[PDB]
Amino acid sequence: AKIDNAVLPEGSLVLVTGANGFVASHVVEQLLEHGYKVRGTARSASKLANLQKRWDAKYPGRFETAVVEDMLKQGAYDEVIKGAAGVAHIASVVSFSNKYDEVVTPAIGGTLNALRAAAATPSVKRFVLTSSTVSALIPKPNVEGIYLDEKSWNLESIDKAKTLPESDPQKSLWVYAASKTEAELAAWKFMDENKPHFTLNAVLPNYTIGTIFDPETQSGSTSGWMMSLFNGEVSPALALMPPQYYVSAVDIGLLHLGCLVLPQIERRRVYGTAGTFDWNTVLATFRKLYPSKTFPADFPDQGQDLSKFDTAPSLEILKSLGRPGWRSIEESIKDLVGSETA
Repeated sequence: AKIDNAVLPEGSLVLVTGANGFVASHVVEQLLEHGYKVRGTARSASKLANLQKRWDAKYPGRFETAVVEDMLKQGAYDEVIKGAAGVAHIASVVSFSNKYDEVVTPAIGGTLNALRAAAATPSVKRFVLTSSTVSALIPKPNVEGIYLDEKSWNLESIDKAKTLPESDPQKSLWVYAASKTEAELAAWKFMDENKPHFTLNAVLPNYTIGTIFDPETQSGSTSGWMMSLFNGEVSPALALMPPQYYVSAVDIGLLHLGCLVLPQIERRRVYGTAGTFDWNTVLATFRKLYPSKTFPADFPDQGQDLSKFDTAPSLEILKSLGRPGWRSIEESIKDLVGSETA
């Protein structure tokens, strides 16, 4: 069909863990759009009601809500993974509670739990793990000589996370970074040690910008934070986020799709890094999209991201799916906040 030589047959069922999440909902949307059936998990059926409603109207009988309230529980995926040909693990831990052992352990645990379920389920042929650019690094404004490729690991986050004082403005970020880094490493180690019968790929998005399908419960996401600024809310938590790379929610969905069905994509770490930005380029875009609206004035210069990412597999995927190149930051932000029109 739309995708020639897709490793997963048309109409195949794909299990998407944590389908009510912001990023996950776009992965789900792209899969459904491409004719694949999806069974999305959430800690409760109610957390997926609004999205279920949306998908029932748009893709009649293609999406199914599945409940998994304890992603760490042994055998938690025994029933939901049944009949799945593909798996996109996007479910995340439940906290910003600093204790390294309390944040990192569950992260690794949830990842391996889903990986073992897939290894035990013969129907599963492809597995895509939603990681993050923090598994490679924490952004470093104005620093030259940074090039991230598939062999780049945020090794410094491990120590930084367990040594930095709680007074450090970024300790919370470092703990999160360590959790993502350790989890992805554990995922690749499991592939290397158990040699399961499925292909693994990982998508590493940076700052995802796009339409918030369900604002009711998705306002804490990256786009949720951006929408907050659009509404005039300025907070230290926001300014604490440095200049880095954005990526369209649409492209992130496409990248996951590619990792799930493209034959030429195997054992890759796919960077979701379209271009750089800072809060001032974001405000500039807001002003252009809504010329009559009042917005906060520019933030003090926060520097710029001078790093570069090896997006080879990413671009390969986008081209193969017929959506070459990254969607621009202006169109991405327009997806999120719309524009002054009538």
